[PDB]
This record gives sequence, structure tokens and C-alpha cells, in this order.
Amino acid sequence: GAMAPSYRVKRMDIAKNDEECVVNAANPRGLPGDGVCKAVYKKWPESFKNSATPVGTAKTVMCGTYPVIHAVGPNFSNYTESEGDRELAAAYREVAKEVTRLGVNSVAIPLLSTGVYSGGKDRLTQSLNHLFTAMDSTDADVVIYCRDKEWEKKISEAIQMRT
Ligand SMILES: [Cl-]
Ligand SMILES: [Cl-]
Ligand SMILES: [Cl-]
Repeated sequence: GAMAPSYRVKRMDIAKNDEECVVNAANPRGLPGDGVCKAVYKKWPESFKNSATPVGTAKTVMCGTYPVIHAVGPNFSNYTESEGDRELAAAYREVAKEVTRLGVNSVAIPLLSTGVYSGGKDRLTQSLNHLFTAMDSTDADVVIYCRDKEWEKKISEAIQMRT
């Protein structure tokens, strides 16, 4: 575990993370995809061997000894708000199980279902709160990656609000 487990946020490419493992915002089919998933495919393509997994689950594949946790958030274009919310919470719970199982002291994590899978809605708060629900009981240092300056501010405020 980390000596004083923390949450931090960074505005940069998660493919350049400084953590002991990465969470991919994966598609269920293990395809290279777009956004976070395409960056993860370019950086850790070996981790896409048998990475396909259902919505609401996480499947870890090693790239060398570096773990890539493929977490499949719901596409809110396809799910109802209710079912999508349930699956988004579940994906994060599976990430917490994997991070725990791997024994890492740190993890780089994107906000699941906030991009192409958001169904055109702002889901920062919904996705981050499900991340917290899942990760709060873990003792890894969590580093949340985002790309938008306004998101960085909002994520940072939500972290600081709890401390
Ligand atoms: Cl960058
Ligand atoms: Cl997404
Ligand atoms: Cl972002």
C-alpha cells in the first residue's frame, strides 16, 4: 500500500503516467478504439491480447510486467440512465478489485464513460463519485488523468473538498 494513500489529478495523456499500472477506458471487444483507448493501444498494444470483456467489468492484461486494467464503462447512447449508472459503478468496483489483487501502490485512472460513451452529457461528477465509491477502501495512490483545463479544476476541487 501507499504510506498515506492519496487522490491526485493531472491534465495530460494517461499513456505518459508515472504510476505502477494503468486503467484503460476500454471497449467490450478489445478493439484499439479512440481517445484514451487508442493512446493505451499505441503505448501497450501487447495488453490487448484477449482483453475483450463485458460492460461493467475489468480485465487485466500484462504488457511486460506493467498491468493494463481494461475497464468497460457503459455507452450511455445505448443504456438507459438507470442501467448505465449501475454498469458505470460496477466497472469501477471491478477496477478496485484488480488494483487490490495486483498489490500495486499506485494506479493511473481516466473518468469512465465521460467521453464518446457519455451519450453527449457531462458526467464528470457521476463518473468521479463512482470512482471514489470504489477506490476509497483501497490503499493505492490514485492519479486521475484528464485533458480539459476546466475538468482538471473541477476534479481537483472535488478531491480537496474531502481532505
Ligand atoms: Cl500530454
Ligand atoms: Cl468514454
Ligand atoms: Cl477531460
